Amino acid sequence: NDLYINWLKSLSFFQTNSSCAEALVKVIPHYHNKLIDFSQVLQLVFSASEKFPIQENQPLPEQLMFLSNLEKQTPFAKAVGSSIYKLVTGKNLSLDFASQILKEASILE
Amino acid sequence: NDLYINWLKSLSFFQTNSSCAEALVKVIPHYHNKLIDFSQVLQLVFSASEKFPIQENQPLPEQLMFLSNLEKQTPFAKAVGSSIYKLVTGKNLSLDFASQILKEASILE
Repeated sequence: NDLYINWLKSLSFFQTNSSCAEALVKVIPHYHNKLIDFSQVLQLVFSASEKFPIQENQPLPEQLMFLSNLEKQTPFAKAVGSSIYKLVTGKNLSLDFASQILKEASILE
Repeated sequence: NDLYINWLKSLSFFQTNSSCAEALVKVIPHYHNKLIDFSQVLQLVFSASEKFPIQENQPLPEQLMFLSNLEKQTPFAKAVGSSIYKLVTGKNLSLDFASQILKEASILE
């Protein structure tokens, strides 16, 4: 709620991409009005991102060990890991970087 | 009520998707037994939709612009818009098309 949002704002990935902030500021209202849900907030916020290590054609075994691990995460971490995985497949976001964002959120929760 | 059901059945999105029609059939009983409200009926029914335009990747601006417009809609139109936005973000349902569906429900109301 206000909780998952704070945790989101606590993320280092979030803090290094000012575009994500300008996004959360302009999206959080519709989340308060119950127009959209947290999953949507994350997709909309992380879609504005633009700065992160890139790795093309990342190996399948690593991808799968990241997903088996994400599959076992706690609520908040899972939603973030999954949203970020979108960036890994569609924008080549380095898998290790994703693994760190997940680790970090894994702790905040 | 036996008014929203009719408004729902009036939407082209509903008429062009027989799947939504079947859904409504299986879902409405729980609505009558009062386990779910109509906003829920809307979500469930639309989750069954299959036919619609898929605009992949819609710039954040367009999104926020559609949400603030949805924000000031009437009750039924707000409910219909919110359920459809789920598809927008989760299935890349065209924002234009979405706007259309929302206009039509805005009218019936």
